[PDB]
Amino acid sequence: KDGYKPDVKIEYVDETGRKLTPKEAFRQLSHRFHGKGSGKMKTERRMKKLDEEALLKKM
RNA sequence: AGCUUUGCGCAGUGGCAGUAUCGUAGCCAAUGAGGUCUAUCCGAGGCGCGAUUUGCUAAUUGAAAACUUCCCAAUA
Repeated sequence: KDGYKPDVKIEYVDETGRKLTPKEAFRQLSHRFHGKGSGKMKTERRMKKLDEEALLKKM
C-alpha cells in the first residue's frame, strides 16, 4: 500500500455546532429522509429546552 | 338597636380521602334497622349490587404525539 495512518473520524453535529446524541442524530436523519420535520409544538418545546440548557450552562 | 342560636346555601383558609367518598333503579326500615357493655336497656338507616367529573402543564416513545401552504439559489 501507499503507507499511512488515516485518521477516519466520524462525528454527528448540528447547525448550531453542538455534538448530537445518537438518538438526536437518528431523529435528524429520519426527519430529513422522510421529507417532513417536526410540528410547531415540538419545535417550540425543543427551542425552549435548548434555551433552558443554555441558561443552565451559563452559570 | 346591639348580641346570640339551629338549620341551610355561597365564598374562603386548613384538613381528610380505598376500614375513604357515593349512586343504588334491589330489599328491608321509627308500624323500629342494629345491639357481646347499662337488656323492662339503647334508638338509625341497614344489607346486597355498582362506581371513585373538568382544565392546565410537563415528560417519554415515535420520522411525524396534530391549529390552516412549505422548500431551494441569488440580491436588496
